[PDB]
Amino acid sequence: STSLYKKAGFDDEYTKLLHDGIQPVAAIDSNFASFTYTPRSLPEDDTSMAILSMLQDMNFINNYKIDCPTLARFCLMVKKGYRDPPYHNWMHAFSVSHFCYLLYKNLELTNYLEDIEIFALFISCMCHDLDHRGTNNSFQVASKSVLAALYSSEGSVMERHHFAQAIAILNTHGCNIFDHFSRKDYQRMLDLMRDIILATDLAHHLRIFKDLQKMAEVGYDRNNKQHHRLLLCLLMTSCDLSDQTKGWKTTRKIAELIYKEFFSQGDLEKAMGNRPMEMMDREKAYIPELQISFMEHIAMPIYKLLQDLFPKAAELYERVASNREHWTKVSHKFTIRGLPSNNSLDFL
Ligand SMILES: C[C@H](c1ccc(C(F)(F)F)cc1)n1c2c(c3cc(F)cc(S(C)(=O)=O)c31)CCC[C@H]2CC(=O)O
Ligand SMILES: [Mg+2]
Ligand SMILES: [Zn+2]
Repeated sequence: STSLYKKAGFDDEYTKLLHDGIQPVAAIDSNFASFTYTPRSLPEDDTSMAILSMLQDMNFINNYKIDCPTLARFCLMVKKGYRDPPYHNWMHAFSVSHFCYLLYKNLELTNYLEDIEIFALFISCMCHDLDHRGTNNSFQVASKSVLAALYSSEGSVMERHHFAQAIAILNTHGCNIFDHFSRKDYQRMLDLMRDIILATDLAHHLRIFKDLQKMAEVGYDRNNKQHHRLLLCLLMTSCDLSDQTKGWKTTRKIAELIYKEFFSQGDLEKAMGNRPMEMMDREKAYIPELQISFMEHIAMPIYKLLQDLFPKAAELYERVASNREHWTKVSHKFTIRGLPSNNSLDFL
């Protein structure tokens, strides 16, 4: 079935990073630190090297005295910790991480948050969807999975699992990048990573929205600890939906990947004798309308809030609005429900 997604495992890629894993960012691409860069254009084999390059460029390898081969092992473990569903794979975590690096390079993050908080945001970006199965939180509960048994009573099933997988990698032999960290700082990292990963659940975003709005309405406070907590949540959700800030071709390809993933879950729910949500039912979903709704209600407010706090982020919101206008303009060519027989949106 289209719902079966494999895990890589349980030396040549490590030695390659040990050879020339730290390359100056400009050698990767002259456009690498721009909001016009598309990290999905980077070959998958060069992504682990780009992670190190961004960490070095932000100076986190020297500021935190991170042992380079420990970081090389950790990155490869994070990469290996992703399965291969159409959307929630390593290439998604890599692109989300790159956008966190873009926010640091283009917005003045050091003038809003502590070095430790931005470093936590980046690491959380790499880990935020670890071991994702191509299915959502409702599916875990309905399929009565081990993950639902462990976490449903606490809420955010997948997000708690993703954080647990990040902790397991850290507690693996030679992957603890924070090994030399002090007891209070090591725990600070674990606590930041937990809140940041939990902020990737839509349910959470929907609950903190009024508070995000009020923070932007009043104005950011560099001395207010709660303001640092709320900013990190908005920044995490902006990294997670960052493919919408790119060109039309990226939003069109990401729609193709997410609906292939959503539709496979729906087919699995139908085989289980359950009725899927409309967006997960290939016989009911009309992708342009679903995209417009997702962009109006979820993506556009997140970037509108980011524009209110960071003036330099205005271009991001306008690209998201433009992509939304593009889906309305294209809806006349897309006259069918679901995806075409070949799973491609290239015809648009
Ligand atoms: C997983 C993703 C998402 C959305 C918001 C947040 C955030 F930032 F708000 F926190 C995180 C993650 N997602 C979801 C939808 C959705 C629609 C789309 F058209 C595109 C995406 S995409 C391309 O970004 O995968 C969608 C609808 C229901 C919620 C969610 C799926 C689910 O988890 O049940
Ligand atoms: Mg997620
Ligand atoms: Zn994600």
